[PDB]
Parts: sequence; structure tokens; C-alpha cells
Amino acid sequence: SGSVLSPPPGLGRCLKAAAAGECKPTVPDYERDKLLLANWGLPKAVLEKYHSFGVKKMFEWQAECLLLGQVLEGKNLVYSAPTSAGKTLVAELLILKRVLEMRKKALFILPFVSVAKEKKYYLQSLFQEVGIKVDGYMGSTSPSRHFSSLDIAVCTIERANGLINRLIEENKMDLLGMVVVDELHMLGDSHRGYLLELLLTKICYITRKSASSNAVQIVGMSATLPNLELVASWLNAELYHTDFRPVPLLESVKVGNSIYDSSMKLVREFEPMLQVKGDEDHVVSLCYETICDNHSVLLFCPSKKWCEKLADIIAREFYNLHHQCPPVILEQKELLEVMDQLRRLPSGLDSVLQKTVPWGVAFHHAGLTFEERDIIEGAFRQGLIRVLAATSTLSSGVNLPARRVIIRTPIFGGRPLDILTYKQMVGRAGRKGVDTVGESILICKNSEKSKGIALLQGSLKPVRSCLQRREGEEVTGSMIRAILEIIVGGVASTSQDMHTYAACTFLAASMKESVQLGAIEACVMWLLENEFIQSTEEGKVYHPTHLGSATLSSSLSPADTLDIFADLQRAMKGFVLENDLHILYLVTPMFEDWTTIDWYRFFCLWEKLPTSMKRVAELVGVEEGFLARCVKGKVVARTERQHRQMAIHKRFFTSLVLLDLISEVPLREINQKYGCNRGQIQSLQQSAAVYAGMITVFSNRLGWHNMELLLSQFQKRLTFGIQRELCDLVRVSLLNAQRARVLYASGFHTVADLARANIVEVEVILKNAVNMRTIWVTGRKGLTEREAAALIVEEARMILQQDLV
Repeated sequence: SGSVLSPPPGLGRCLKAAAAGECKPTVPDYERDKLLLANWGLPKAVLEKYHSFGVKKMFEWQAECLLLGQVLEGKNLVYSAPTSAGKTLVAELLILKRVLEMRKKALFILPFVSVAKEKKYYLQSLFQEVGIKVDGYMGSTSPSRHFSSLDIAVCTIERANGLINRLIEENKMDLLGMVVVDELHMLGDSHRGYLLELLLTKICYITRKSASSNAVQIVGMSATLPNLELVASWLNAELYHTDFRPVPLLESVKVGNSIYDSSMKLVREFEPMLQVKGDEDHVVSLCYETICDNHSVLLFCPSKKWCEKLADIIAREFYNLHHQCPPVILEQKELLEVMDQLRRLPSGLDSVLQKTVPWGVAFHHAGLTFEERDIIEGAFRQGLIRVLAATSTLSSGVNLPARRVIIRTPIFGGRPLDILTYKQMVGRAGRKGVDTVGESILICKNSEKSKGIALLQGSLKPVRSCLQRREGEEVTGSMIRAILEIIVGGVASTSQDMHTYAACTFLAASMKESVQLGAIEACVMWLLENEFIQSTEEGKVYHPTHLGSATLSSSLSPADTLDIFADLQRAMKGFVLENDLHILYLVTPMFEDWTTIDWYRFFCLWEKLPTSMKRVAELVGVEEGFLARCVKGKVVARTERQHRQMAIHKRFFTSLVLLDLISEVPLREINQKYGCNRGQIQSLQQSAAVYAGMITVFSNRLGWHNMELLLSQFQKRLTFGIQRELCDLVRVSLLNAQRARVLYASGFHTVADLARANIVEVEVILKNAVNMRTIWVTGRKGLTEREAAALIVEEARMILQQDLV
């Protein structure tokens, strides 16, 4: 309570001295024992959890990052360091400081749901011994515990931005003590990366209006940015940057037999150990060298098709070596369990995976289901899979290290590889505390030799403001939403409050000319003309409408909201209730293409389509004539924006897919019927699950109760992909769509019935879906059919009791 963490005395002195000197002391003149983690007054429960696996001492840069400046006093901090250097620890120690000393709540923000889920359990494991409640706000997932009874909320960008807005309407902004942002370089330009700016600017604006002692501390972290100092000034934060890295990493490119360093100085020549009797660029040979040293290798490939092709080739030579240098020495018993977990899945065991996985080889792309990739990542992380051929999708995903990383080509998707993508790939080489080094090899040809060097000698592009206006397009989505949030939320009323806000943006930090100040005024006008905001005339004062407050509470983009609002009023004038199709059309997202739709397949399902669903189609805009003009001819046309008709048919097509999906139609059947892979479907439902929740809230705030009533059941049905009967069962964590079904078909319709269940009977029911651990969960200890059965019944009782998580 008094002091949860305090640094060793005079450690700040020495480090401040060394930093102020022209050159660093050959021997650091401070007790090397002072960077021992136990001397910082850390509570015992956390000190052991850190010492649980490594984490005994701090780095030179970690001590300087805390001690140099007023970081520990409450000052905002923005620091950058290479990956796997212990960037997590700096933030963890700061969160633990403020939460226990100032008794306020912290916010941890991560880019993706998968890394957010990983972080939730990772933060739960460290802080549960000190009574620190850690839950998560991810995608469609909602915390069981109220926000008032939490300490650390782990969120994605969208959910965090929404959570901030909730706290403004309830005036409980005082609860929030600090916000931690991982990967701050995604601030510049992204599909959702811009929301991170709106979030931070909103915090900087509120704390500035109270400036007219500590407030809300912001701890941001990222990769080496050229304009990182520009970001620190924007957030009024102290800056820190280091290149320190516990495992030195070598980036190298390979031409012919020769392998080269960044400087182009040849570092090693290369002679393949084995001969793949295939014109190869020694690709199999490079992987083989790594495996023999009892390690694992990540192989990144441009297309989804190369990964499967390459995993098959690698597996084939592994086959040849076994029946004829040394062999791959894999673990067969543990590999069979992996295949069995794959076998017992809603997707089944992929044919290419069936060949390669037995020989410690696998691939990873967006074509696979989220359940297959969770298995492969876990298998690779354990060492069961030694070779993993992935795409650029994995490079930005979860934490998954390997000894050697190989990039097949600097040309991804017919275009040169982005610099940020390259740095994310080569960044996964080197496990802190296990491997001595992380090696990165970029395989190239003679024509593309100059382009390969460009990547090793490359740096991140400067961070854009993402609210820029390029001449004619004076208005922009990101700005409109940002302006809407501050007016509707009630933190900006007058015209004077508006110009105060313009100062807090990252955009005005970029000038330190004020031509963008007039753009703010344009968004306000846009909001007035479209009934989002009201104006009452020492300047005119504004206020939110019902449509304004509804749009904000729904987390919808104002540009999209206009069309959503019209579509809903039209549906409530004439609505089809005999099926679920018309409801689904309203919650079908069409802001991005989720697949390349085959129109001929579409037209065949159209004739065969029942009358009840054709009525919904006609009622929407689906013309049979346009479907015919799609099959005969591939004319996108799109000459006239009045060709949204294209979007309508794409939307109705998508709505058909979601209909079979919540009707518990197998993913393989849906694939044959429509012509899209299981990866695109799963990506679609999680997109539609989120959108369905938005439309429900939007309908609730407008008073459209009847429409809301129908919609308020589909966020859950889209998430798990179930029918109404299974809605009660899926409340259990361990129960997905398939397990919920076999339990329903056996007599367990509700949670109440599931608490009364006999354990040995559940195991038997499980046996029908086929000490062997054969059942996968999320964050799974590879449950046995016995362990899983006992956990489900115990949990069903816990949910019925509503005791704790």
C-alpha cells in the first residue's frame, strides 16, 4: 500500500551519470547486483512468479527506462525496444505500481484477439496471487465480472475505444489510472489502427480540460520509428529507445550458394548437406541444417498454395532419409495425439496435413480454421512440429518463436514485401534464455538481389496522422467518428472546446500550418446536416440527437450509420418472420470483401431456393436479372455508384452463408454449396457476430424495441454457430457448437440439467463424436475425455452459483 515497488538507492544516480557522459564506461560503475529483480521492493507473490521461469535480473535498458526521468512519479512514457527483449516487464512493473499504490484501474490494449487472449491468461497468471482481477474485452467476448469489480482489463482496439466511451457517459473516468498500448506503430494507418489515436487523443483532451497532479498515465511501446520523438511529444511523454537484445540476431540474404550479411560482406558460403534431387534453392537443405541441431524453423511463403506445396516437399525428403545423413528424430507418440486432436475436429484432418504432420511438418494460413491453427501453433511451440511453412498472416499473429526464420522470396503477392512485414518475420528469430542467437535468411535470386538488401538495410516508415485531408476530400471517416465521440459524449460543447481539441491531436504535433483546423469545422457541419447533432445559438453551442447518441453507443461509423438507419426503417414496414433470413440481412456486414463470390454457383442455388427466402430476396433488391448478368458476364461495371446493386447481391449471398452457419450446417457442406473455404467463413462469422451486437444496441437506443427483440439473440448464435436450443449450453467455457449438440441430443438442454449430470455418462457421450488426450479447448491443457467431463459439470455448477471465474 505504502510502496509496492521502489528502486535500489542511487541506482538512478549512476545511470543518469552514464547517460550524460559522452561515452559509456567500459565497466558499469554500479552494483551489478542492483539490477537483480528482488531488490526493487517487489511483493513476494510476484517475485516468485517472475522467478518461475527465467526473469531473475533486469537489463541495462530496463533499469534506465524506469529510473531516468519521472516515469515512476506518474509521467507518461513511450519506449521502443526490439521484440523478446523484455518489453513486457517494463509495462508490468509500472502497472503493478499504479494499481496498488494509487488504487486505480489499468487498461491493457493489444492489436488482435489472439494476442489479447494470450495476454489475458499471461497477466492472470502473474497477478492472481496478489488479488488482481484480470478479465478481457475481445472481439465478441464479454467479461462475466462487472467493470466495477475489476483491476486490469485486456482489450482489443475496438473494445477499448468502446470502453472509454462508456466511462464518459457514466462520468467514471476517475476509475481509470493508466492505459498501456502495445505496438504503437500501428497508429499511422490501418483498418482499425486509427481507433488507437482517437482513443489516446480523447484521453489527452480530457486531461487537458482538467489542466485549466497525476491524472491518467499513458505507457506506449513499439518498434523503432524515425518519428518516435514526434509521438512522445504528442502524448507529453518521456522517450526511451534501445537496440539492446539478449540474443543477437543475424539478418542475412542468400544468393546462390553464398549467404550474406547486411553489409553484403559474405559471412558464410553454403554447401547443401543433402541433395534434394530437385532444382532447389537449397530450401530443404537450409531447414535440414537447423533441425539437426535439435531446433525448429519458420518458413514464410508468399501464397497460401506455396505453403502447402513446400510443407509436402519438406516432408517427402524427411521420408527419403528415413528409409535410406542422420534422421529427423521426432516424437511419434506425441505426434499421433496431435493428429487425433486434428481428426476430432469440425473440419476434420486436412489431406495435406495428414501427410506432413506425421513427419513434423505443417503449414499455416488464413485458409485453415481458428481451431486448426491453434493446434499447429501449440504443436510448434512444444517442439512436436519442427518445420512450419506459414504466410504473412502469422507474422503479425501470436507469439511463436523459432531458431531459424526463412523467407522464400522478397516478392509477396506479386508486389515487393513491405518493410514492416519483413521486420515482423525476422523478429520471431531467437528465444530469450534458450537459444544463443536468432538467425534470419532471406532467399533470393540474381534479378531481385538489390531488392533483398533494401530490406535488411530498411527502416519503418514515418507514422501518418490518419486524419489527413488530401485537397478535395475534405471529410474523412476517422475524423467524423472522432468529432462525433467528443460532442455526443459531452466533453466538447462550445466552439472554444473544439479548438482546444485540435491541439491534442497527433496531427498538430506534426507541425511543431493550421489548415487542418478548418477540417474540424467541416465534420461538425456534416454531423448537423445528417441529423447527428443539434445547434443552439460566447459561441453557438451543440448537442447530440437520438441518432447521434445511438450511433455512439453502437460503435458504428457515422458514414455507414446513415445507410444502416434507412435499411432498418424499411424493414420494420414489411418484415418476414417465417425464417431467420430477413433478420440476418440486417446484421450482414459488407464493409469489406470476405471472399471472391462465384456467381454461377450462386445462380444455381437461386433456382433451388425456397419461396420463403425468395420473398426476402425480392424485398431487399435481389433481382433475378442481375444474377443472370453476373453469370453470363463478369461486368463489375460499377460505373454508377447506383451499382451498389452489386453490394446488395454480395450482401444477400453472404446472408445465405450465415443462414446455413447458424443452422449448424457442417463447414464442409457450406464449402461445397457456396465455394468458399472454412477460413473465410470463420472470419466472416466473427465479423458478423460483432456487427450483430452493434445493430442490436443501435436499435435499442432508437427505441425500436420490436426490431431489437429479434436481433438480441444473434450475436450469440453467430459466435458459436448454433441454433436457439444451444444458447444456454454455450455459456460453459469448454462447450463449443459440437459438444453442445451431442449433450443436447442426450438430454441436457440447460445448465441446471448439466450441474446434476453424472460424470461417467458425459465421458461416454463424448466418445460418440469420434487416457488419450483427444479434446481441444481454448487455452487448453489438452483435456482427456475424463478430465474434460469433470471440468464441464463442475463449471456448470459454478455458472449456476455465479461464484467466481
